[PDB]
Amino acid sequence: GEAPADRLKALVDAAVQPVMKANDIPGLAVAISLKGEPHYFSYGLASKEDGRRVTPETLFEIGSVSKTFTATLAGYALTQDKMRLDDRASQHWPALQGSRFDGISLLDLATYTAGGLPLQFPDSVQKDQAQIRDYYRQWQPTYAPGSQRLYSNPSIGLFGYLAARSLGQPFERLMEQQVFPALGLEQTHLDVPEAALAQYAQGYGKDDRPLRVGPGPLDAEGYGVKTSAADLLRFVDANLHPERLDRPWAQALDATHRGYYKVGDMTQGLGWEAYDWPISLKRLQAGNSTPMALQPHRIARLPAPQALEGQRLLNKTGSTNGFGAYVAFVPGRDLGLVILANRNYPNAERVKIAYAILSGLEQ
Ligand SMILES: *[B@@]([O])(O[C][C][O])C1=[C]C(O[C])=[C][C]=[C]1
Ligand SMILES: [Cl-]
Repeated sequence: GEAPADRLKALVDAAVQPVMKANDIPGLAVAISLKGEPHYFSYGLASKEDGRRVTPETLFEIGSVSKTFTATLAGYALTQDKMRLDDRASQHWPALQGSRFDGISLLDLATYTAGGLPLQFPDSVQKDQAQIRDYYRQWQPTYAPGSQRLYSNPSIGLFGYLAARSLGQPFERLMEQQVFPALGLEQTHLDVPEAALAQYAQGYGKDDRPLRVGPGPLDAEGYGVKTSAADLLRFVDANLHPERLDRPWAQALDATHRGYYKVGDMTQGLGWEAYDWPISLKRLQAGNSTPMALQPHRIARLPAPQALEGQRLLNKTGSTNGFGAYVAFVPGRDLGLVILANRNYPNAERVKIAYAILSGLEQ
């Protein structure tokens, strides 16, 4: 019958439409993987000025959702024995020898517990090898490595950069030439080709100023991916079924499904952040709140790494000045969701859309 497709469209419309109006979002793409089949719902405008509509092939900036791609490359380096999570960071970059990175592990970098590396590189550090080198050489922890989580682009960005060094090639090259092709992603870019630029949505900020992300230190590792809802759902489907990939890449994906510690309701993996499922909307919003991004939290370390599978929701938010992304999946239900928008609108609102869709699918 037409009832299932009508019901899914009604459910997704009902979740999305009020949140778009309420947050003045110009364009938004949803992709859902349900019972092994993809479903796409596209809303509004990729560019207000030329009237280009959002489609499942429109490219959006996904911001820190990029960290899950970075984690997958590190997973590859790890499961290929080029590095280990307990290595000291300075083992992989001689410039860091003699610095405080002699006493910081790769796991600490990956999971934001190196001792207070900040949210962003300071404005004084430009996209320049020498400036980045000098920044890390001089940095000193605020508190003991392994004790407090402070969400940090320099932290996980260094993790990704060191993973690339361990493999003997630049990060960006490894992503384009190995990771994206291994995952079957042809609409996923760190540097959008000229021929694909017509697909790149405009981002919108205050007063609807146009905003596309500019160069920054370790931008590729931290926040550099542009992709379509269709490709990001393919990445979600790879996460739901790593066994469908060639074994080295299956192992790399599996490495991102391991939890190391908890903060509140959240279990931290490499890239992915996990919750028990079901959990309340308010709790999932709280785990994705501004204090979780901006404030340090003492960790509760697990006795051994924990498999992030079964009745769990794995997620990641991502933001740039002009864009707001959210991805969530439930391994034990073969369910995945992607929500990409061209405004940076509050995380709580992204989670509201997702939760309405997931709730509705449960009924
Ligand atoms: B990232 O998007 O995380 C925020 C949403 O959870 C992020 C992006 C940065 O620059 C664009 C810097 C830090 C984190
Ligand atoms: Cl940064």
